[PDB]
Amino acid sequence: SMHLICQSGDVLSARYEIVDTLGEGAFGKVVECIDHKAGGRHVAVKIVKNVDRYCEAARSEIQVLEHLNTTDPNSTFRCVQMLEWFEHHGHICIVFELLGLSTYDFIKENGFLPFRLDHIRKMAYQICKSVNFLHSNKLTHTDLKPENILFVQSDYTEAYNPKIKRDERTLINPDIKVVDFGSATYDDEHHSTLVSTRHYRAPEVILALGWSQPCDVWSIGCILIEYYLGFTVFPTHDSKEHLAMMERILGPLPKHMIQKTRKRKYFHHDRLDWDEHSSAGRYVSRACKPLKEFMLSQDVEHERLFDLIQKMLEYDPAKRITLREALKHPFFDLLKK
Ligand SMILES: CC(C)Oc1cccc(-c2coc3ccc(-c4cnn(C)c4)nc23)c1
Repeated sequence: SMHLICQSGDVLSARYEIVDTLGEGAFGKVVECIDHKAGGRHVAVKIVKNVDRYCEAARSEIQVLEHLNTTDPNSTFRCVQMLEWFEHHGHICIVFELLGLSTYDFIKENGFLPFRLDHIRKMAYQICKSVNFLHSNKLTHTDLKPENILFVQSDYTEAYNPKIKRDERTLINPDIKVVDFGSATYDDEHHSTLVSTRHYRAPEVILALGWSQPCDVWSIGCILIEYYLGFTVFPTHDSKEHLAMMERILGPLPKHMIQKTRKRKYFHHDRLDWDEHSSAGRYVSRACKPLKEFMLSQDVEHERLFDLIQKMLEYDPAKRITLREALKHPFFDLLKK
């Protein structure tokens, strides 16, 4: 179905001419287009699959962005600007300001190399500021990950790095925006305990204990570690394995959370029911280690990032650092000069 209406040269809604595909996902496609009714201005158009769950999510995203873009019309808090929406051969299409690559895509195109620490500090500060603005207006995003953080401009300079015997790209401007508001949920709406595909998922979500704003803080911690290492610390698609990986990196889960969960399959007595000496178990031991052993330097700026990450990755959501507190953390002192 979609392949028939998203090709270079096709014209959407009698005005948007498709140039090329920027990226794909489970939801559909994002394409760059020329807007022939706004003087040729280039824009990004998200074309949503004609499938009920994604159509519903798209309708929800439209409502959320209307509210956020009117509350913050100059994008002071760095939520992407929605320009319009329309329907095209049974597909919902949402038009946005054109941004650069996602942070994930940049990492991938640079050979899975990490961002350097001064860029991480700026990006982290903007992400915390943006999502805190959501938290101040009774929203939780629920789906934060590097694919959903995008550079305003993704241009780079390029040089041979003698230390690693490989060519390396350096972002010119690290400014970002947050996208994808199709899972975003208000305090006063129903919170599905069930949630779909992701490894930025908080332990209270996996154990079905209820969730709200703190689950976003957990996700942001996972993102910051990825930016620092160039790869995910939870490379898994199985819930039980994921919990085993958490235990190895952060220590054992709090007893009171193990006691409250109705997900009894994961536990024997009050311990994670995980065979350490299986095929999968030996892989977890070999790929994961305590958090601080991932540090690449002992320099104080690195220690500061790791202290903030540790507090974001607190198991109990009632004890987890909030984003208001995280914006005052010493890791960010260097930005207030
Ligand atoms: C798969 C997707 C991230 O691929 C790219 C890859 C490169 C650029 C863009 C991109 C450029 O300007 C944009 C404005 C909005 C969005 C958007 C809105 N919702 N979602 C899920 C993305 N995406 C862009 C997207």
